[PDB]
Amino acid sequence: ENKNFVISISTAEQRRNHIIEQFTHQNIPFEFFDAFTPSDKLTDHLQRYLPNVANAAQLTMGEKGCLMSHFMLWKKCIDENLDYITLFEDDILLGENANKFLAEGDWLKVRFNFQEIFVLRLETFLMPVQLEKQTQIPPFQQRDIDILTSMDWGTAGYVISQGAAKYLIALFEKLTTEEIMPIDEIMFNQQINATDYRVYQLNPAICVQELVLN
Amino acid sequence: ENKNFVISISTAEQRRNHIIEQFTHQNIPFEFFDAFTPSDKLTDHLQRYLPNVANAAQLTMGEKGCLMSHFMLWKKCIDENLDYITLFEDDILLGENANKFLAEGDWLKVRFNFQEIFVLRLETFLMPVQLEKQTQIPPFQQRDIDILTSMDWGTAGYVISQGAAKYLIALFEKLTTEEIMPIDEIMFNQQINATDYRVYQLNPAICVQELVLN
Ligand SMILES: O=c1ccn([C@@H]2O[C@H](COP(=O)(O)OP(=O)(O)O[C@H]3O[C@H](CO)[C@H](O)[C@H](O)[C@H]3O)[C@@H](O)[C@H]2O)c(=O)[nH]1
Ligand SMILES: O=c1ccn([C@@H]2O[C@H](COP(=O)(O)OP(=O)(O)O[C@H]3O[C@H](CO)[C@H](O)[C@H](O)[C@H]3O)[C@@H](O)[C@H]2O)c(=O)[nH]1
Ligand SMILES: [Mg+2]
Ligand SMILES: [Mg+2]
Repeated sequence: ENKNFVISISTAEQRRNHIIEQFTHQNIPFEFFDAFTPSDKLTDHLQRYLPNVANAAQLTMGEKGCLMSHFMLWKKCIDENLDYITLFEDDILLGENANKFLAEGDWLKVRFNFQEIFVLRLETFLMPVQLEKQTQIPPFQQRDIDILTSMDWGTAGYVISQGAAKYLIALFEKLTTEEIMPIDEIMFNQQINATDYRVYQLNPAICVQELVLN
Repeated sequence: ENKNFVISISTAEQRRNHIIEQFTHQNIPFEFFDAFTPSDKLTDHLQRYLPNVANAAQLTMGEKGCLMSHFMLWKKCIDENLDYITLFEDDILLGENANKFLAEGDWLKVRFNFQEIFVLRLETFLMPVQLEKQTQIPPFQQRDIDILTSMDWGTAGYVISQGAAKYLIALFEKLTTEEIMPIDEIMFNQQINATDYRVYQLNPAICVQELVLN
């Protein structure tokens, strides 16, 4: 049964087409998961499932939609008692031999105990940064002077174990409004020194966000 | 009028020799700044200048020393009324024509007024997150499964304006004990556009940390 889910706004035609292209090109099955967007449904879900996050001003409603989308997929993994689920965001580009990693789960099943608490990142692992070209301050000795900003780290491609899905659901439900942070910080950065929770990284990575590739 | 300071533990003979080699090779003047290490001197400086950081258990005393070292150099920029100061950490490797940037300052003077609030990063901006090898779970299709151990950003090579030295001193003094993080993490989080503080990036970069080179 299919374990690959791609989080995507139902109306995002171009992204969905780019996702269909790449997955079918390598014969990798997947299903779209309709992303939560600023809407009655998202407001309602925040209220019932994560009231703490509803009251948090530090995240935009779009960031809250993305968070809700990952959260409800973790909940699907638990409710359906899946060993793991593999989640993507809809701007990913698949690397060369991605079919070997994503089309079948045997390689995971022989490696991991899925009751253990872990996430395996599939995407690139550079520190999350973006450059903005600017024209007003001229280059020197053939080097540009760009404007550097930080952004949130990627949650665009990962395998999550049933163990970690339970752990992250419990954690998100327990966080106070004040403790709410971007999904990547809670999932990755804030767990780096946790007892049971491991973050693994496929190295080299097998997928990359389109923006990150630039 | 020397602008270049290299943060280095006084006893780190090999790093200092590698720094002398590269800087003298390109005729770039510089001074070592004796890095603060776990010691009475560091404890004293933390107490006088950053009591908030003294009380932070989330950081090792070495991380506190590194932070104090950058902080006191920012303070020297202001106290000595330098236009800017250029800071390095002692594992840096200089690229080809670094002398054009580091031995002369007119290029900076014609681009900026030094009471503008900016940092210009000189080191690489593509920086992998820190991964740790593990042996208990075998690789698949020539990809390793590594463990995420930290997300550190480089503070090994940058120009800071007197404007930004004042801004960063004020910011560091204002952080609560709870908000204290390693210097690179704080500075990483300051790279945003909703500020008067700008971070520029030299592209391509002119230096790299030797460990990063892999
Ligand atoms: O209202 C929305 C808007 C977007 N998304 C979804 O969010 C995902 C990522 O979209 P983008 O690539 O446009 O956004 P980013 O890659 O910039 O988001 C990145 O940074 C975010 C914070 O700004 C998150 O923390 C996240 O880890 C990370 O992938 C997509 O699947 C998209 O469908 C929603 O679920 N709801
Ligand atoms: O007690 C100490 C130890 C080190 N340093 C200074 O810290 C700088 C960086 O030292 P290393 O490269 O040995 O430390 P890391 O290998 O940890 O360096 C990188 O990794 C760190 C992650 O913990 C930080 O992000 C740091 O800024 C980053 O450049 C050097 O100038 C060193 O002199 C001190 O001031 N005091
Ligand atoms: Mg993205
Ligand atoms: Mg270093």
